[PDB]
Amino acid sequence: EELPWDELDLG
Repeated sequence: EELPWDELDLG
């Protein structure tokens, strides 16, 4: 369950 980014789109 990884994400393409880290703090690029968190809401």
